[PDB]
Amino acid sequence: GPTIYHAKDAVQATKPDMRKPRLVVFVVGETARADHVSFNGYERDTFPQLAKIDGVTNFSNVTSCGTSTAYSVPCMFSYLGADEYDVDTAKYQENVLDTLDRLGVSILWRDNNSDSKGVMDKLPKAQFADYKSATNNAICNTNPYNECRDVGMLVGLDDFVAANNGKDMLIMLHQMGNHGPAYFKRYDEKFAKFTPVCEGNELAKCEHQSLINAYDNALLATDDFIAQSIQWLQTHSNAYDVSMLYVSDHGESLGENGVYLHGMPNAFAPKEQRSVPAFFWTDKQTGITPMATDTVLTHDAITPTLLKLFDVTADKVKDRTAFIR
Ligand SMILES: [Zn+2]
Repeated sequence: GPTIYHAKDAVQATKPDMRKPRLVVFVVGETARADHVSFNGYERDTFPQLAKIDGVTNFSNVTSCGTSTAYSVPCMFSYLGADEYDVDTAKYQENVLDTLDRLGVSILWRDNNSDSKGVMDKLPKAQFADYKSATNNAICNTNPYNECRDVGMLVGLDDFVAANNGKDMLIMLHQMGNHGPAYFKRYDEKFAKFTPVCEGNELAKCEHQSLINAYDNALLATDDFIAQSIQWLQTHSNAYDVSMLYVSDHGESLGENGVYLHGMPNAFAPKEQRSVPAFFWTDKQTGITPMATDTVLTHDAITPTLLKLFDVTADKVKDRTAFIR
């Protein structure tokens, strides 16, 4: 089909041959609720590793585009904004990855969730890698489900950096994260802090506290994955300006008014399905300044954030609020 462009005017103001190349990891999260984040007031410390890392910003007021992976993920990378976004014709629209690629940024998408929901479809197939099986993911045999773990996506990223030495790079890591209903399968035993847990798919038959426990354990694993992503970036901070962005695709209902899981239409969806966490980290030397933690933000902020991270300006999102200055 056709491509309708939105950033043909886009210009990268400076190039990696004149200033430090930039290296960004964007963790595309899954099913995480803002109100179960310690930083947002949650009673449990669900992000203990992130709490110890300097330079992390937590955003307390972020609303997802929609309530499902298929709806939210393409919107996260869209130029159109939630008001004009259409899930069925996103495939015909230039998205922010298309732009950054055109401007010379090396794009990599590793996926331990499903796939990019069409976002990577215009780009060469080799730039997308499936990390849901043991063919690519070296960390799948740590649990009785043989489920591949998000941290497996970090393995061998030095190879990608070496292959693209001196270039700007954007790496998407699409998490399995807190995907349900089987929250108990989403984390290895070392993250089983809150017990007992719900261990079946009939969620309404579990004790509510056990359901919450499994969900919170899954967040601990995500805290770990993000912390290790930051550590990996840190090892490249001499040669690259390094940053990490995390946003979840949507939240999750956990029994409130008897509603479970997600995917409800936006018109009727409860707040829990759209209130998501977002984190930003950057190294001391990058000169990137986060917006105020309580800025009213949505998934619409992702595209101008990614453009700003690579010194690109596009008229379409000129004045649009981002996660960063
Ligand atoms: Zn999802």
